[PDB]
Amino acid sequence: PQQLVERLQEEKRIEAQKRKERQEAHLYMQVQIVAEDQFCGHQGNDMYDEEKVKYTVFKVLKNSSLAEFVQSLSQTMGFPQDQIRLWPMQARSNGTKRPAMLDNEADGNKTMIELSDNENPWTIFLET
Repeated sequence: PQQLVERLQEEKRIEAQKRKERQEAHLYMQVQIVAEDQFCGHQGNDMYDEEKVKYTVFKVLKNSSLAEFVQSLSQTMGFPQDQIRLWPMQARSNGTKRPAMLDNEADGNKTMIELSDNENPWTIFLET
């Protein structure tokens, strides 16, 4: 129950400085996104697959909510925003493979800087 609010505080504490509410600027944090058709459509083609296109870099406000990123990603790929699960990159090789989604509760309400750890372009996989 309490894990959702606990984790959210541990991250969001930076907001007194980094959530500095302003216009679009260098706060345009880049995020590397890739989708995959294999787990749904079965189009395993080598053409212009809008599924398996190059790392789609969305440059958006780190100081603003992940909610704006979700709705943007929803329209561009056609994924339901309620079902947009973000999966962060790890040391994903022989020795370590820990794939998990972000908490859709916390990580659709607070800022995306808390999740990135102030890096750009932040590599991520999209899930429905």
